[PDB]
Amino acid sequence: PEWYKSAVFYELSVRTFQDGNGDGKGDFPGLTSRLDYLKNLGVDCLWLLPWFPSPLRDDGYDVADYRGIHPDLGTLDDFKVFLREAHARGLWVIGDLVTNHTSSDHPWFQAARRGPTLPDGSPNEYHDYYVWSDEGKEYADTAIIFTDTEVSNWTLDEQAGKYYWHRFFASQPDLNYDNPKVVEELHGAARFWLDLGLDGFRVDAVPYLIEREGTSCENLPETHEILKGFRAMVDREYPGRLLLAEANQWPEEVVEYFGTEAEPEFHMCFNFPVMPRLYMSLKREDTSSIREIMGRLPKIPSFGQWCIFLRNHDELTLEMVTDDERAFMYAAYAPDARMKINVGIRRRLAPLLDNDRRRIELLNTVLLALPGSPVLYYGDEIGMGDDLGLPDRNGVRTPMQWNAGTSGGFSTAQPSDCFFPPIQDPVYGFGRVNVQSQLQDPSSLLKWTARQLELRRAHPAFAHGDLTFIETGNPAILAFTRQYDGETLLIVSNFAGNAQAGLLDLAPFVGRAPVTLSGASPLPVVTGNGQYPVVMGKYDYYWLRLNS
Amino acid sequence: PEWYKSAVFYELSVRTFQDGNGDGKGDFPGLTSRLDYLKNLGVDCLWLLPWFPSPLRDDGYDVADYRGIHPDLGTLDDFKVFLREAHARGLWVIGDLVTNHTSSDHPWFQAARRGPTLPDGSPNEYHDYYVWSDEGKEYADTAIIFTDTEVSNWTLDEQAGKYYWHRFFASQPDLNYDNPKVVEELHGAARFWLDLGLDGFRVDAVPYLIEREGTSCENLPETHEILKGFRAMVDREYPGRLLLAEANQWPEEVVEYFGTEAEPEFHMCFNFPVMPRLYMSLKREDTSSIREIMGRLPKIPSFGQWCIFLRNHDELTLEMVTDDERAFMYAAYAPDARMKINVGIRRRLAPLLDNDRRRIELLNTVLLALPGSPVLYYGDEIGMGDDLGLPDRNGVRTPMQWNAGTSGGFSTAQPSDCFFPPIQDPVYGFGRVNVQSQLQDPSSLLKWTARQLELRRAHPAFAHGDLTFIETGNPAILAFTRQYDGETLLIVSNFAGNAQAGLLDLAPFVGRAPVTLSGASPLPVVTGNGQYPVVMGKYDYYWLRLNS
Ligand SMILES: [Ca+2]
Ligand SMILES: [Ca+2]
Ligand SMILES: [Mg+2]
Ligand SMILES: [Mg+2]
Repeated sequence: PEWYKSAVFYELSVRTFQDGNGDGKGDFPGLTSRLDYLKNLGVDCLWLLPWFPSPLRDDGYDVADYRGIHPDLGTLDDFKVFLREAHARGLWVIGDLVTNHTSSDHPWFQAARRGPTLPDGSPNEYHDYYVWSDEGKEYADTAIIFTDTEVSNWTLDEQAGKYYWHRFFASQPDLNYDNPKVVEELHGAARFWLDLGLDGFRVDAVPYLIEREGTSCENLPETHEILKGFRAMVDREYPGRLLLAEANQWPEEVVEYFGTEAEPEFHMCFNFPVMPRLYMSLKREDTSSIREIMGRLPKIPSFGQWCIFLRNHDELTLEMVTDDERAFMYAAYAPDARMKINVGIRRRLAPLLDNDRRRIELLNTVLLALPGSPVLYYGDEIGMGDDLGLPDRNGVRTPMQWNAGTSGGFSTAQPSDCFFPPIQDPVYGFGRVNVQSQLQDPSSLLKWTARQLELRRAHPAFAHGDLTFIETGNPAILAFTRQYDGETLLIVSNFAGNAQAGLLDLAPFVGRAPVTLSGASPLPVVTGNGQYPVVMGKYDYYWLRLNS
Repeated sequence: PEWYKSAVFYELSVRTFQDGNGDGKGDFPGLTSRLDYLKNLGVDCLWLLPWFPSPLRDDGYDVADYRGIHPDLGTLDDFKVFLREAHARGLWVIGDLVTNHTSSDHPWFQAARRGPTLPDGSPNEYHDYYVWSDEGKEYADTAIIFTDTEVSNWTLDEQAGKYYWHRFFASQPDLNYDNPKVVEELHGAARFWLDLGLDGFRVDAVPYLIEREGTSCENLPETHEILKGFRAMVDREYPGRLLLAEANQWPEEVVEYFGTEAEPEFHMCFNFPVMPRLYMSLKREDTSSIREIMGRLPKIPSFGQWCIFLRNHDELTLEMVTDDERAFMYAAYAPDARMKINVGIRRRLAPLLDNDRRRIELLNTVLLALPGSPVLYYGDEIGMGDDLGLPDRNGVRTPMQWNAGTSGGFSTAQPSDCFFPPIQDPVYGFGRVNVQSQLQDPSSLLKWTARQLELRRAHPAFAHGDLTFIETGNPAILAFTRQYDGETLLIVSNFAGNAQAGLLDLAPFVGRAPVTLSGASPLPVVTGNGQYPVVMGKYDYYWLRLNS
């Protein structure tokens, strides 16, 4: 198999992970000094949030130079040694390629806003890197994504006298991919980093590249074509490098970002459709919507692999659920108004689950056992909280909590001098929630997480096996099998907060002896009609091999 | 039913619970400010370690004045206000009457050590308050209790020129209960507190009062006759007040401390027999010893109620298990030789269980579901640790951890000026483990404990029902019923660290459906031969009711 299929991913922001020089901002030297923590946690590939020069109006997704390091984070040389030290430790690392827009401070946009022509009269080559309109009436049938900030996707640029298109913030003008030179510029941006040894890219906001009148301006055939070009380029020029897409769309649309066997697109896509049903199914003590949504995902190409996650640096997105589910999710997980932002909930894993260790463990085990390669959000392995007093999505991006010392060990500077303030509340503060205390706690969440990944690593069927749901006869209980090589895993999960009883339909398994992945504790052999009675306590998970 | 049968007890030491005035010693005004906390926790009866004047060589169990309060803890006025406030909240409170011995600083012993006649000529009537010997050869077939410190139960007083008897420290001379003046000195000491409104006494070291040649000096009929005289006096003079015996013995001797219907002794005896077997059954993943030791206990009288506990101010005693059981307990629970003391193990509950919250919950459910009245040791409801740097058994007696501020909120005095230092390690220190953050944490051990005690209070069968074990077919799984009034409870606990299957013998309940105590979710109806298949995950507990 290709490496990304057995990998575990870990998502972190250089700026909030480890400060290495005392200024209160994370940097690449600080990240390099913590590589062994990631190695020993059991992660294979680091996904770094954007590291580029940037006025940071959207925390680095507003790029002002695709081929440099933001000053906060150190230098291109610090980047280079970090890669050397990550590779030397058997760590793949991928960056975040922001294709759809730049910062308004980018050189290109600064030129482009001068207008169609320079003062001397000659044409302005950069004007058509962006999307311009005289009165901003095109593409009127389009969602606004950042509903709490942006009232329109067109903004009047004072100096050009014309409106420009932006799907995200006004300070993030969209790039015009009907211009072949723009396409070549981003081919070039990609080459610069993949030449430095970078192992591939998370590609940001891929459904929004091209816009056509008469359409949603989403998942257009033509934006797929550009993405095919990207893949073709790294297939010819950088074989083995990974392309990973963030496409938060309904299932029938997401799978298309894999392309076909004859025209490949992305190697991997984030499984956005499962992520909200997982939470919904917890509060509802009914798992049918997990199965229903998994059932709508068509098959994927031979190279394709799902990327499973629970949380990330963004809000918990409710863009791709129904009206009723969104309302349900809000009342269940956003009791307080400030927890909402842009059709979504800006909260961390542990607080969403009320810090209930048995729920955190339950969801993680489902994460680790569904088809695909999982990605952990930094700090969830120790149970970090959120700071909802911070604006936008910053509340889920506070510093890594490494110990109980100053600023949680993230920095020698004081907490009020750090880029985001380390969390210090009684429940989630670095006095209570920190890496060093979990390395000494025999039963910490950190040790549970590392051990559960190790369990996963010893059973290839979690990464490569097919998936078949099992009936169970109780909505609160989810059951499926993973089959790969000659091993059949059976995994059973109780989403109710009390004991539940089920009747698993193991008719194909009559004669097989279920045993326990941890210690091979025997269960009764499947007999008769193969309808198998199980009782489970609250939020239990049964990880079982079905011996033949 | 008498109040002590449905009460929840809470054991605390006034010196280490809450300092009210900043001097580093807990006191009665500070304890008074925490009564609301105990009330909300779900406790009914406070049991206070000895609060009397004393030089504290044995942390107060060496009493120098049976009718005062130790100046560290406040005044008698402060005590009276505390008692008044405790009763205003519906709490009962029992004290600790040390009957076997006194401090060698007690004025009785100071008079006595002068010898049998005074220098003014006249005889010294205090000389016969204690047990003297000319050479110390008597009662030689008697064990030493504090084997680590004492080499003999006799000691030479230089002033007296004779040896004197002591089951515990040389600083705790045994009182002579063949002297009738000693019996009445302790009746009056009991009377003094009962007159103040104290609801009862825990009686220290009841097995060791009377010594006799040619015996173990243990459980002697004469010491039983004295206890019938303590009970007779409380029955005639103070109806409804509680007598509670600390008697660590094998089951057939422990039940004698209840007395009989005709000749009552104690209302309650600590169930020292099961306590070691709960811990043995966890590491063995085999519960048969719980059932056997439970079966060796005869019916107790109508007024009697067992007192169930997990840990206490002392070591986990191994004095009444077999040699094989004791070697297993040491290997399992005292990896470090320094955790052993006096045929026991000096560690707190959470450390014993490797800070494993699933194991802590399991033992606490079993503790709340066996027959009796549970007593909780202060601090185990938040998961405190121990300090092996403290001598003797002081490591389990460190100050209560209320919040993350100065000395964990116990005191405004710095940690090093508190009577015992508050724990500050990374796993168990008050920055991590404290009451305030567990009140703010919706899924804390403190909230779980209070919720569990609320579920137990909702089902009187726990406090008053009979007990019947049932087969299960797997030693790892323990199951029993409690039946009282119309209600039958069914409790199933898995002591193994991975998932386990069983087959429950439920023949007497065919046609009845087990339903969940928490959230009325019903399990399948009991059918056929009533052999009922269950699966259970690691350390699961099933609190169930059996319908009609
Ligand atoms: Ca676009
Ligand atoms: Ca004695
Ligand atoms: Mg820095
Ligand atoms: Mg004080």
